[PDB]
Amino acid sequence: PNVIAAHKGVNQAPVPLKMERVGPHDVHIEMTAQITDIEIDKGKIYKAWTFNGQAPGPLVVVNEGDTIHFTLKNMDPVVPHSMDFHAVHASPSKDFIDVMPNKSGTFTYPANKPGVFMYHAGTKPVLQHIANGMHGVIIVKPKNGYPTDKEVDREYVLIQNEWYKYNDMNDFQNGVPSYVVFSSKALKPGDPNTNGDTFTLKEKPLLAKVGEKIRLYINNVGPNEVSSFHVVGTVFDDVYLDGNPNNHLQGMQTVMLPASGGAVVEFTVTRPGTYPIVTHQFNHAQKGAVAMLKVTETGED
Amino acid sequence: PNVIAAHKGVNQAPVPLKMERVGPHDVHIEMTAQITDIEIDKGKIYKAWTFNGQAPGPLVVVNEGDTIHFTLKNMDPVVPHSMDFHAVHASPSKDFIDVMPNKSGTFTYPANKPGVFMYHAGTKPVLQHIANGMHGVIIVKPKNGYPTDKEVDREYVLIQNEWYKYNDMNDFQNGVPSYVVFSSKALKPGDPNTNGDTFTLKEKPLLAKVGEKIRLYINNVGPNEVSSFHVVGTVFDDVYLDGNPNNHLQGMQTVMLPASGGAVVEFTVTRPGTYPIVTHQFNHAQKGAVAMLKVTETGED
Amino acid sequence: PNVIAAHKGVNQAPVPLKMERVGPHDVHIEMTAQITDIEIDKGKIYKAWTFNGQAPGPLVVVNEGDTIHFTLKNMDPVVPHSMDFHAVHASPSKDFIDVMPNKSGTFTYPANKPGVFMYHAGTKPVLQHIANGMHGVIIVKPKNGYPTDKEVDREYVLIQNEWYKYNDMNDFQNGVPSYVVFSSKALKPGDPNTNGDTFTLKEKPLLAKVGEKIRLYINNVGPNEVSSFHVVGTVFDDVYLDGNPNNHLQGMQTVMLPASGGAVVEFTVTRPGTYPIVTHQFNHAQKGAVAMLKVTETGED
Ligand SMILES: [Cu+2]
Ligand SMILES: [Cu+2]
Ligand SMILES: [Cu+2]
Ligand SMILES: [Cu+2]
Ligand SMILES: [Cu+2]
Ligand SMILES: [Cu+2]
Ligand SMILES: [Cu+2]
Ligand SMILES: [Cu+2]
Ligand SMILES: [Cu+2]
Repeated sequence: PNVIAAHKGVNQAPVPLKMERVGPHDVHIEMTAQITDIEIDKGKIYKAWTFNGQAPGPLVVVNEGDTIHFTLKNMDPVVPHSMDFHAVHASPSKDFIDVMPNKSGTFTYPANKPGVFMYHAGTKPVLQHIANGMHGVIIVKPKNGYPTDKEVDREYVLIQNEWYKYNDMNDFQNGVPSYVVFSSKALKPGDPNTNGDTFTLKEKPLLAKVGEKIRLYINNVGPNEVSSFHVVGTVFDDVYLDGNPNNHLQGMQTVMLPASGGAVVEFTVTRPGTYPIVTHQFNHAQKGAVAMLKVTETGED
Repeated sequence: PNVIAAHKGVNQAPVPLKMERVGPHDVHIEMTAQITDIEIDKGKIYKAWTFNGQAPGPLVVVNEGDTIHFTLKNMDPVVPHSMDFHAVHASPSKDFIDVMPNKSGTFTYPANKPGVFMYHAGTKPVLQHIANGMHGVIIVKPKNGYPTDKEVDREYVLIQNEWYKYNDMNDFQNGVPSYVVFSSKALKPGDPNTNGDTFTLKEKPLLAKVGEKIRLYINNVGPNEVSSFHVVGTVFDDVYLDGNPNNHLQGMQTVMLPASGGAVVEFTVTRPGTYPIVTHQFNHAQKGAVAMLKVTETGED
Repeated sequence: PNVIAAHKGVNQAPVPLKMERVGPHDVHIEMTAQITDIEIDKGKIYKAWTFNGQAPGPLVVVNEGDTIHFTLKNMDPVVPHSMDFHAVHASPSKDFIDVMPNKSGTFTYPANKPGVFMYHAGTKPVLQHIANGMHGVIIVKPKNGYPTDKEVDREYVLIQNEWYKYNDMNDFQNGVPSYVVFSSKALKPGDPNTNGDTFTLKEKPLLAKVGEKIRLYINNVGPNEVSSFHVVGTVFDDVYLDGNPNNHLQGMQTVMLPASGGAVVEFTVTRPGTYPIVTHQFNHAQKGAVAMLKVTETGED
């Protein structure tokens, strides 16, 4: 359950995601694997294993049908890391392979399917890499959109994850989570971009305006728990399981998400006030998994 | 993990739900918050935090499009309580607010969406209020019914909940349930109306007649567990997730319910006998979550 | 948590499933209940309570609309056993009854609904019988097939189950699983047929050829956990919940399965390599629930 000697005193500053389109259906993405201290609860630092110094990692957004030319630069001084995108068709033993310390690797694979996909490290033991922070979301936008696109006023991305005792494989396998948390990742400049902690989305709530229809792209990265996702004070008008437009449910109070499962959910906020966003497995909500949406008459705070 | 000193010796007798329609699309509902001893297992009393002296609370049935004018009278001598209906569009910070001891509050909000919705207290810590008994179901009947209405012979309502060590926030967050239980709530005069205990629906089974198609309205209120709902000896002909007629599945053996999730399920019983109703997460079934349906040639016992 | 004295030194050799069609819509099936040592992890023997000396038990495949004439021969010297098929309409108290040691019983019931159904012992306490190994799958093939039948190149059956401390009712109710495992059952001669262990499907992977569309029939028998089923390196093109052709989802990364829940999932493998098959609840994957699919240019190893 200990800290790797070579990580003592290592705290690598966050590095921005690099992404550029190189053709109509081809995108370059470069990420790092790095060791970064994150305050997951007030007064509690976790020396996380991260992509780009965030946990969950940075949001990646591509279009349906894009081929991704992905480079991972491993800045960890001792532990290999790798990348597995749930969005892609790839050979795990050729394309999701380990990149050694202070090396890079480049892999190419297509994102054929629209949706809200988990990404994570694929290095054995996978549980250890996920639990220590190596998870995130890639959104693949559908070529023809969603049937409800014209009704949506505002969009945000939320992610649920757990935290355990530091680097403790016994706890990761057999224990209950110490914290369960939400984070938000920016779809556009100015949106909140946060890490998985117990407090930021309570103290700095997401904003909306009375009468708006909100869309959330959500994924429960786990590693271990399922999620019962609910927004207090509203009902989901439309739900698309895994973000695929064909998996269309209506009028849900709560959306069941497996570990790694995603959804697009849409709902209307009819009155001003503060709306909690929870997992309705309330032991997890009590351990941190409550975010806030503040709805005002103007949409500003 | 203790008993509040002011609740020592308090056992407030159940009070009937009060509901009256005041217009074609407007309904008044008055409930209490009260402290009531419930026998959750033989020889085991839980001094529950309840609505109206039942846990889960009384069934509320309204029509799609009704506006609810809801009054809560708090009879607890020391703890504030509140009401959150998953059925409604409301401002949580204005409409789901605490009512102080020996006060009342009135709130108004619409139920726009059909289905089988959880209700519960919204007072912090929400986990504590739910785990101590402040949960229940509100059914919103669809304006145009369900496509299978003409095939259904009999209807019942079941609810699943957990019980933990008394008022023990550590156990509520980190422990396994001590009991997991079903209760049934009356849709019409004469139907069974019970509390969440390990024994009543085994000793006094629900009744049906050979060849009938039964509909169950079900909700898993939690607080913490998901449910794998199954009726032994049959297969669900039709399932409507959250009770919304558009979320229509067929031929399911078992229905996955998130915490707070609901469904309408319909099935046929072809032969006389006793049919267990379970969560198929069998550790929970062993801890109380088995109800019985007795099917006879006449439908009487 | 002990071994029954009468099972000390008992290790009954596996007996083949007996099945013969006796009419266009009538099938005879004969199974045993027997006590058989299974190596569930390297160096760890579990003296399992089984059907036919396998755990999970043998695969049963029938056609939609078949009536099953089922015989159970109980070879256990002291414990009664029984059979509950989720596929059938039956009276649990008449048709799923106990067969005493060294007796047989015969029961008749129809399989009206297509899908991938759990079977298990129905003897009280059911949790004890399931946890000790008395579970399996019955597939009911749809009369008109699946809409995607013409696209499928290869089929396999996988089952997920847990193992606990030996015959320990406290652990079964309150503990975390010691192991979570996959097994594969043969649809046709030559397919792998294995027991639920931590290693066989890693050391002897399932085979496929580059470019194939694979169909898996899957069921999570539990007893206690839900499953977040995922194949690394691909996305499910089509999913049929519980194997019913009408419950059709597309483009899922991960399929949520309740305890006893099934699915038919189909996906394409585009590149050669080894593809892990997991539950994405990664504590369970770490405890054994990883199988391998080896994809080669020829489909041979
Ligand atoms: Cu390139
Ligand atoms: Cu890593
Ligand atoms: Cu994954
Ligand atoms: Cu009024
Ligand atoms: Cu309360
Ligand atoms: Cu709620
Ligand atoms: Cu016969
Ligand atoms: Cu048995
Ligand atoms: Cu069963």
